Amino acid sequence: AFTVTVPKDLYVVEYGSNMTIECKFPVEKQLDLAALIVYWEMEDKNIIQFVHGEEDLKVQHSSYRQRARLLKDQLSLGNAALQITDVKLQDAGVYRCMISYGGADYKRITVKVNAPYAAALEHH
Amino acid sequence: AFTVTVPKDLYVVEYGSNMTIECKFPVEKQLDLAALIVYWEMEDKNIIQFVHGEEDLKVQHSSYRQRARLLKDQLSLGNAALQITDVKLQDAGVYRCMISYGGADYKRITVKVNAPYAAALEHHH
Amino acid sequence: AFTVTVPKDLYVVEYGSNMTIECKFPVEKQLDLAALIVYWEMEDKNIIQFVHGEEDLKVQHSSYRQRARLLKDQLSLGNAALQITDVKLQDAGVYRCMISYGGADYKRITVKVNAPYAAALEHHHHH
Amino acid sequence: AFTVTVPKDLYVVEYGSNMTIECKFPVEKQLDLAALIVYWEMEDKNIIQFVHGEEDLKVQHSSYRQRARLLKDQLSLGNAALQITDVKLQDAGVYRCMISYGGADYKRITVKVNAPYAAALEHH
Ligand SMILES: COc1cc(OCc2cccc(-c3ccccc3)c2C)cc(OC)c1CNCCNC(C)=O
Ligand SMILES: COc1cc(OCc2cccc(-c3ccccc3)c2C)cc(OC)c1CNCCNC(C)=O
Repeated sequence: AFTVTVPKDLYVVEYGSNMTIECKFPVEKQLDLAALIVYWEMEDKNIIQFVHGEEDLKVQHSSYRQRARLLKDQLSLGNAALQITDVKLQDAGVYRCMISYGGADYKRITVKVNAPYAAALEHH
Repeated sequence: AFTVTVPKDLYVVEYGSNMTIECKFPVEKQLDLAALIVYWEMEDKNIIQFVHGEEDLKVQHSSYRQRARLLKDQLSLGNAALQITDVKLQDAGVYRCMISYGGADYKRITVKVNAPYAAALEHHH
Repeated sequence: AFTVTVPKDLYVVEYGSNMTIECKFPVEKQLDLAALIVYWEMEDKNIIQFVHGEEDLKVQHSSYRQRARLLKDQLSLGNAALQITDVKLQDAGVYRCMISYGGADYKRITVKVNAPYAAALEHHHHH
Repeated sequence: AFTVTVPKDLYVVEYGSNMTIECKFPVEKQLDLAALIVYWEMEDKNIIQFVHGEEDLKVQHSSYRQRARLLKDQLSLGNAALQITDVKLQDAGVYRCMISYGGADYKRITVKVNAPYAAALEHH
């Protein structure tokens, strides 16, 4: 049936850098945006809400405003790519991509953030 | 849009008894089973996967073998009801019902388990 | 060797009741209160700091001020007993009794709180 | 009014490096050895049990075989430092320096371990 795959299970990112975490899902022919729903979260906090082809920033959690985006152009190749800028220590943890596309599945990804001491002190 | 609702997001449960935790979803006219997908999990342990009209016990966690049931009758009422038999202390925690039915959503339900000393001491290892 | 000991390391208590958690330490002759130090703590919130007979009220968490006390009567019997009145769901978790009395040791104790749905609903939404 | 004190609350150390976590206490006049118990632990695990001038390594936890040692000549200066060799990701977490010396206190130290991708991938 329908399966979301994560080739990369684990991301190790430096404080302040960028990360793009990815989930694959089968697109047989052209992509039908009307039947596609892509939800991204970490630890119950909403990051991405993609329905009928568009982002909805209504329940996007405070700490991800203007740092996170779904790369709409990857969707046609069957890649839900969540791009996050200016990574913080609070971004470490488990993420989840939930995809509904004539079928539905989700996977998790684990993010680890390395940081020097000054950033680590402020987050303590 | 498509909203999953939970009438109770907190259940309090006596050890060893049975519980049914519920998630409601919109059913327009008559349920189309072909278009319905339901996952029930707790803390990343899969309990139920329901696809194409049947229960998938594929990545089910072993502590839910023969204890966890989805009431199929209630799906046609728009009610994804998870029944868990003989509740144990390890059943305490956060549950997720994930529902795809032309649209998609999920809700969390917290289950608290009360137990007397004898059960609690055995769970203590 | 100085061995702090615990008769129950597991307590199961109902919401709203009172609990007394016991820690025992050897007292061979008469109690020398000047050499006794008792700390009671719950997941790094300090509940009692008892030094040389004086209960330190500098660092008692707001959560336990008004509800926790050390039973001074049992000290010369070799018992450092923490009493918590009107148990709340917040009280559940691992406690430590740390004792310095010519030597030093500590023990952990796990506390589980049962509560009716009504108390559980209050804590779930408003704690 | 004996008080244990730590120069720094937080350590950020690299995987595979060596770490000394420092901890201090009242010793104005010197230097009765026999009134001294030093106990180092990490999240319930015993690392260091110092009494009467020697470590007793019967309670020492298995993950600290050959890697944890107290450096005993600086206690005279009021310094009880725990040395950890070949820092592993397992070593991240909250440490406790417990000292009884005519009085008793203890202080917490948090350790965070940065590691490259290839090190993080095992575990995961
Ligand atoms: C937690 O708030 C969510 C979560 C969403 O996950 C959707 C999702 C996507 C892909 C797949 C799945 C899914 C996976 C496995 C089984 C069943 C379903 C889901 C579960 C989608 C969401 O809005 C589209 C919202 C937010 N709104 C909640 C109610 N209002 C609306 C407009 O809806
Ligand atoms: C948990 O095994 C410990 C823990 C120890 O903490 C020592 C310590 C050091 C300095 C201070 C303190 C302390 C701090 C604040 C207030 C009161 C006391 C402690 C508490 C010291 C220990 O041996 C010196 C041992 C081993 N005890 C052997 C008995 N074994 C059993 C099973 O029964």
